[PDB]
Amino acid sequence: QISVRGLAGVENVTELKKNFNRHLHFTLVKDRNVATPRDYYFALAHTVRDHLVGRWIRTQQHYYEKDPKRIYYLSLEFYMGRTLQNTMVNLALENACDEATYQLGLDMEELEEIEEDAGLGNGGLGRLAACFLDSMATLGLAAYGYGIRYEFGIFNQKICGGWQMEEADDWLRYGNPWEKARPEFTLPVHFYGRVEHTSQGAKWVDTQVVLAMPYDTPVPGYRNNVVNTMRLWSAKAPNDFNLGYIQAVLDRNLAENISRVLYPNDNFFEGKELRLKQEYFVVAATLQDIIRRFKSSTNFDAFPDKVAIQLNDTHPSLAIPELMRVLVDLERLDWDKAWEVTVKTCAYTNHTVLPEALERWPVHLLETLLPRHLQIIYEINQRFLNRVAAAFPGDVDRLRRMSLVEEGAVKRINMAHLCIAGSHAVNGVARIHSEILKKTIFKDFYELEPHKFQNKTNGITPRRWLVLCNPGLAEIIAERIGEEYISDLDQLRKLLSYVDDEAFIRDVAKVKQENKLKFAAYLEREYKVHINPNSLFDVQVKRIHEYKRQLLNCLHVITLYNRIKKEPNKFVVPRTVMIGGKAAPGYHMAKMIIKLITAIGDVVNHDPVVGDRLRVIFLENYRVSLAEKVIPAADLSEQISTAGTEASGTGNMKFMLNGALTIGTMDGANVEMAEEAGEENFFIFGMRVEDVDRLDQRGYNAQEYYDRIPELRQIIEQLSSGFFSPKQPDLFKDIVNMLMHHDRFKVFADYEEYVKCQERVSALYKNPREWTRMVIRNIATSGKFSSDRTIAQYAREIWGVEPSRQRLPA
Amino acid sequence: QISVRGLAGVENVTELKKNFNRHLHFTLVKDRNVATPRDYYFALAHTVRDHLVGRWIRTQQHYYEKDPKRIYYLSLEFYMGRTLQNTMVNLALENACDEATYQLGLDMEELEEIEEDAGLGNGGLGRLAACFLDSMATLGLAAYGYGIRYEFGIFNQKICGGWQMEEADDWLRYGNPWEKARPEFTLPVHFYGRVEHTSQGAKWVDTQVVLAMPYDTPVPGYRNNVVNTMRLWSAKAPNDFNLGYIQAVLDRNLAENISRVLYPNDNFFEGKELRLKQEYFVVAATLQDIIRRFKSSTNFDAFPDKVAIQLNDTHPSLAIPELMRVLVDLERLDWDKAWEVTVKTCAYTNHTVLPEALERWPVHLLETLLPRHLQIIYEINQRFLNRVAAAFPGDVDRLRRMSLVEEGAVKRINMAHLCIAGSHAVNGVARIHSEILKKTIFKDFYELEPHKFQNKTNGITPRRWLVLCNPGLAEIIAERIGEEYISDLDQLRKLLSYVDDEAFIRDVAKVKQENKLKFAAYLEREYKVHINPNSLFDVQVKRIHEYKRQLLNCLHVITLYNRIKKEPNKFVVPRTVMIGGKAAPGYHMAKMIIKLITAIGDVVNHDPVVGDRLRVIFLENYRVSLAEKVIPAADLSEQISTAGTEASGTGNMKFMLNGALTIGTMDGANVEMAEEAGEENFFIFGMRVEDVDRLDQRGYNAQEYYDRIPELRQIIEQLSSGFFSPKQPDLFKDIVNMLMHHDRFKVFADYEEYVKCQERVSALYKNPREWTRMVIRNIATSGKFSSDRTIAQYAREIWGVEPSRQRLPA
Ligand SMILES: O=c1[nH]cnc2c1ncn2[C@@H]1O[C@@H](COP(=O)(O)O)[C@@H](O)[C@H]1O
Ligand SMILES: O=c1[nH]cnc2c1ncn2[C@@H]1O[C@@H](COP(=O)(O)O)[C@@H](O)[C@H]1O
Ligand SMILES: N[C@@H]1[C@@H](O)[C@H](O)[C@@H](CO)O[C@H]1c1nc(-c2ccccc2)c[nH]1
Ligand SMILES: N[C@@H]1[C@@H](O)[C@H](O)[C@@H](CO)O[C@H]1c1nc(-c2ccccc2)c[nH]1
Ligand SMILES: *Cc1c(COP(=O)(O)O)cnc(C)c1O
Ligand SMILES: *Cc1c(COP(=O)(O)O)cnc(C)c1O
Repeated sequence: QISVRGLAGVENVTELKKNFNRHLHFTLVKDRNVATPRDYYFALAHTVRDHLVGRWIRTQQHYYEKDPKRIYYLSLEFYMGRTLQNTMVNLALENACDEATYQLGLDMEELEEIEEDAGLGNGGLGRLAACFLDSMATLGLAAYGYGIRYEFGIFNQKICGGWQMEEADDWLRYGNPWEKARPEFTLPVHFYGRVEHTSQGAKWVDTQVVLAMPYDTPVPGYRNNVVNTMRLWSAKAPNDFNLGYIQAVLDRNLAENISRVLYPNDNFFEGKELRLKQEYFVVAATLQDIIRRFKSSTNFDAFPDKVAIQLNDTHPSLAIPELMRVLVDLERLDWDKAWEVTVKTCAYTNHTVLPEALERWPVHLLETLLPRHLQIIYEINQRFLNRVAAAFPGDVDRLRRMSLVEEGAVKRINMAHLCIAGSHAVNGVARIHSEILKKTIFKDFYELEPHKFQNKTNGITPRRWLVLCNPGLAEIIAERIGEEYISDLDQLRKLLSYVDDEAFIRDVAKVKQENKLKFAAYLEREYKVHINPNSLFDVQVKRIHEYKRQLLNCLHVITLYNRIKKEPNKFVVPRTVMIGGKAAPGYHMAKMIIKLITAIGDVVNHDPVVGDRLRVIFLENYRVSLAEKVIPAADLSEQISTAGTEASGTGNMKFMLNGALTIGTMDGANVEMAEEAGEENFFIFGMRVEDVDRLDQRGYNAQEYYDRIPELRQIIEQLSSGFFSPKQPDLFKDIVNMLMHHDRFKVFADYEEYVKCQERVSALYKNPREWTRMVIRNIATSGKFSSDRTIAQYAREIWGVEPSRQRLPA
Repeated sequence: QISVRGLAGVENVTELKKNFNRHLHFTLVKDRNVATPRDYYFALAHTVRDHLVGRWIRTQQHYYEKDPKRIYYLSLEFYMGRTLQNTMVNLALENACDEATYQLGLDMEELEEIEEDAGLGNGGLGRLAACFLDSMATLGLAAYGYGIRYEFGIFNQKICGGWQMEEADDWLRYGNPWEKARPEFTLPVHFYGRVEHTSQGAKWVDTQVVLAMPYDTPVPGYRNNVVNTMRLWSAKAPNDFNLGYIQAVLDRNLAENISRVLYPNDNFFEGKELRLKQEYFVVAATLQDIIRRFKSSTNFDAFPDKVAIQLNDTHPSLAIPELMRVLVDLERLDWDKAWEVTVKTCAYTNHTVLPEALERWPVHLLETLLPRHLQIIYEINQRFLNRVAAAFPGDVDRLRRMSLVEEGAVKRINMAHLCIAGSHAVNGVARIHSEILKKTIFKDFYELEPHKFQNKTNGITPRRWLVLCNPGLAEIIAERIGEEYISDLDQLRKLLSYVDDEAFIRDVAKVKQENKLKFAAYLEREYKVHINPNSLFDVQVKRIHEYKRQLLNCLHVITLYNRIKKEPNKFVVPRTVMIGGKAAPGYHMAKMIIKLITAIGDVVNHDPVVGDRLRVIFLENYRVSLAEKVIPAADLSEQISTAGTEASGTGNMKFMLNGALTIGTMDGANVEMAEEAGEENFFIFGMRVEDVDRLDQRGYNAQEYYDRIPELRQIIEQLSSGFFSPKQPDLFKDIVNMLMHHDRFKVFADYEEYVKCQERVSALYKNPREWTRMVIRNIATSGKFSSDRTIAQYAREIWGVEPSRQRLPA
């Protein structure tokens, strides 16, 4: 149908058809008379998977032969989403598969909807890991993603009576055709035990053993025949575990629980023993695999020339002391040599400055679970502080601040300090964030070792986030500038030559309109909700958090409602306000925010005076597959975190690529997006980081805003008095109390500027030609936010390897 | 190579080779440079599986179209063993696969050794279920085996310091290529709750739900293109189960434990709640499947014309009240109509008379777990006893004896009484056993309803237990009488015409010798033990039990040792005495018997005066795959249970088919084997059932035998004084005390006759020509013991269906 989906040649189509029928019969053991759509989805998935296999085998062979430097990306989260469409796009099979299925009487788009998301992450951090794998394969890097194969990924969200309920995400129920179990490469991981000091060094003895069994998933690059590996570990008890008899067998679950469930917290640290087990499990299995592969290619001096380990936040920080353990206790290197190797091998990416998200493990947990690692951490700390003392003599407070060990009621290990000490590179994830790291929380470390500190601004893959989710936009772009932009997104700048072209303006607006109609129908079909597709689609999708300020959006929505009720016969630009996202199950305030959003909807959506001028919809079960549907449909992207709190953001970049304008604060990557597009093409409002600091110095008093802004006072009185909860008048008192007395994120302080900025948005939306011209200016300057750019920078500036766009032979 | 293994045609061989390479590449994702023997085994298994699929689909289609009466064989155990070779034999692919693999540079016999046994049974009962499935498919019956897919089958046995240690049987670790998950046919099963009585009958409410997910395994018939289904249920928690968050997800194990592990007791009842859950789980899921299939083919009068349910012992006895529950509570049939349907549908096979093996569930367990089923059981009981009272007026003791409810400290339900009441047919498993049922434990029931009581003597499949395990014997038979005997084992009678044929005598002896050499080499390779292959191979393999009298064998072995030590320079026929079998983990005396056997070996095998004249070997990890190796190698089969205790036995029949002579008591099927072969061709000894009864009436006094038999006294003094345990002189005191004071199985009472009979065995072994002629007489008369015969009798006399040897089209 469309050019960017590839060729549908007669021989290709014939072969796909016969292999589809082969898999239905032999693999699924069904005849066509009782096959369901799910059976047809599996038969297609197996057919497409067969095309990956030859390339996967050849790619891994090529790495064994050439022996390039290997990149190991360690993460507790890989938020992959669905695989079928992405695989077809990357192998140029989409049009052929569409045709093959069409000729068999099937609708491929319907089959695609049957696939479960692989939901092995919480949000941005996990999704970044997934985008990075796609870019590393596309850039020809010998890269491996290592993680945990959780049996249960991020929970499915149901809304009941306006409240979030959680259900287990049993994503493997029907099988996962993309993975290959490799039980032959199972490795042991040790826990508990004690340390014995012999004459030939330390020995970690009397341990409990859990086995780590790997499952491998192919990661195809874009049209280059490179297929890399994501290796995910699953926990298995040994066969003599606990070995009355029946109970001993049932108690194997105690070991296997390590890989059972993803911790469902976004940007928050929960210091539970099971989480610590997960972190060590992934590190210990991965490092054995790395060392095996290195030995099969005695002399560890070359280790950093052949291996890079990238730590995705501090979650895999135990890699540092584990590498030291292996090199010192098992390989018998002297400490100084081992430390040199470790530092040159490891690099640390920080993704947050919120204090509640920083990992600080109690010493007593590490002492019991990982006694040798604790000894190694203490030794690292002593040697590190000896360097600090020599550089800054007499500065005793600096020694306390920089210590890996935090004093207090409970002594804790600061994992970020460990990562900085043991890594040759430390980066933040947007320019403003990397500057904040150097000026505030890691200032001391920067003064000691300025050379370590870098920036690598985040990005998103344009394969999933343009070609896959918005083929109509990809096509109209390709008609003008060709297809090369898909792996070289900077070529979108060429679109600035079309900003005055009437045909292009029309086509851009037409694609948005089609995406809106398609999303409005999806809503009606799957959720029985009716929306006006001529309205401005105002969208805030992201995890529910105080710092992300869904509450500020709520205040604007109520302001609009109150303005309509005051002057009902005045024209206002119609809006559909859509908010979606999961709350962590234990995060009470986030759960209350969801309830407020649905409660506002219950009033606004049923007021006959409002009509179709304002609708408030809570989008249930926000996840990667839903992002792919809603983001192409959005007109306005809400990126409204308090300045200094969102390290980068990546949803922001997805919306920019897909033809939404952005209303946002100067936070995270929003700063760089505005710089690329021009501030005149962005709806910037609110306090900058410097203004937040000035307010904190004099003291934030929310009462002052309440006293001075009548529209704000009215909303608080409505919340307090039960206007949005007539049967439970005090339902929102915790929200009111927080806003008035304990608001760390200064919602009221940005309210006036936010409302005024929203009025400018509405004014521009009234002039569709100028709205669309501004959109073109945003899409055209979005090239910097390709994860291909991000990964090329990591490769050159951190890993010491050169990217390549050259194809392997087919 | 040999004719009974089929044709190796050029086109077949070419196609197997290309499909093998296809599976290695696409299914296993390996290239030949790193493939292991395990990868090659899987590639062959997938290649062979592909040939089953078309036949499986066609067979199940044919049943949907023709709508024959369906046979449902319900069992807690299916002891399947390995599948690869059996599938090749039944599809006539063995020679083609041998050739195809040979041309690829691989040895198929080595690949076959990699496959795990499917060990989902304890011994005879589970293995009978497996033989029956093979015979039902071979006889063209629309039959389904229904059971539980245990994650852990019968434990792997290790011997350490002469003691049994247990290890989990992680049989699914590398995957199971034979099964197909069918998550789309998942069904709910209810537990706990309470009963509400409305105006429209009873309702079982407030239950906990566990999901039953089926896995289907193909069951090929012998060369007839019929492939039936074994459907095994696996337990899954619903997604809202327990739905802080993390703990709720981890607690899904409480539901999923139902299918985790096989209870490892043979011929013994352990009344644990988990076992009861297992029994209901299999019944409840199975019955829904049965009813679904019946409705898709309102009027339950035709139910018994379309459905037969065979209960494999009382383990699935809850089928009776579950069927009543469904028909009365859900379909709203009146009680009397429902009961008529139930009785005509169900039939019960009893497999034991040992009191400790009979299921008697405490009422309090059923009251909590299955409250509606308990109410239905009480109603069945009241109506049943009303019939008894009308037939035998005033016989109040008979009412107490026949009640389904047993009075006492703890009230219990007698499940055997429930099965008799609710079944149209009740059978035992050998003639002597079925007579014992009518004369002793079910005498009262027989007097009320004599028409219900039948015999169906057990059998074994000649596919696995001759063709597969002893191809050399199968071939020399086939050279004389053709191949038809493999599905019509009565044709072996034709071999009586060859009993004086010198060439046949030579060939029979040569095959045995080859099997002995092959087994003697296996022992050396896998277990570092050396045996004399010219010795008489004296074999007792079966689960370790007091009633099976491994101890009587032990007394004979010590007698032989003592006779050698007394007269070392006298000739004795050399023997290798092999004993193997698993002990239930909680069965202390069985564990002590294993220790005694290894302790005897430690003395006998290292005494230089004995030399190679006597060796005692404990065969570790006895299981179906080991039976296939040792049984073809045996000269003497030990079948020495106390008369009246072994319901049938089936190992006995395996040995007869494979050219061993039998030393045995007149117990179980030994009686019928002796009758078929002639008593002159069998080594019969010991008390008959009648002699056991006479001894019980006057009182068994073991001291009398000790006082009268000096050789026996010497052995007991050796045991007591630490001759076989010098470092722990009192190690065997429990064994001595049991033999002298509390022996229910009268070991001493059969000792003298056993030893004398063993002397006759040795005398015959000295004359190889006459030994071999007696062997031919046994093999020739073994035809009655085909499970094809057994199944034809069930089909005609119980199920009301006609067997068929006609082939479906290929
Ligand atoms: O010893 C070897 N001989 C031949 N090829 C090897 C060997 N070791 C690794 N390879 C190749 O590279 C491997 C990739 O797996 P890895 O061990 O995870 O790196 C295999 O799939 C082979 O293609
Ligand atoms: O509604 C139907 N239409 C066509 N074929 C059916 C239908 N129901 C069952 N079958 C056939 O018989 C089935 C065997 O599965 P069953 O439901 O377990 O008996 C399928 O595999 C079909 O081949
Ligand atoms: N909030 C940032 C977000 O601004 C950023 O775009 C994303 C990727 O760098 O990482 C997110 C992030 N997620 C975590 C996180 C996730 C799970 C557990 C603990 C921390 C820390 N940081
Ligand atoms: N001992 C008989 C044996 O004589 C008989 O050959 C076999 C098959 O009928 O069934 C065995 C049997 N096994 C059980 C059993 C198995 C597991 C749990 C409880 C009872 C009962 N009966
Ligand atoms: C991109 C993405 C995120 C991150 O969005 P932010 O607005 O940067 O927090 C979270 N969840 C999903 C499902 C995503 O695709
Ligand atoms: C046949 C068989 C049995 C039953 O043997 P009996 O001597 O009848 O108790 C037990 N276990 C295995 C592995 C078998 O093949």
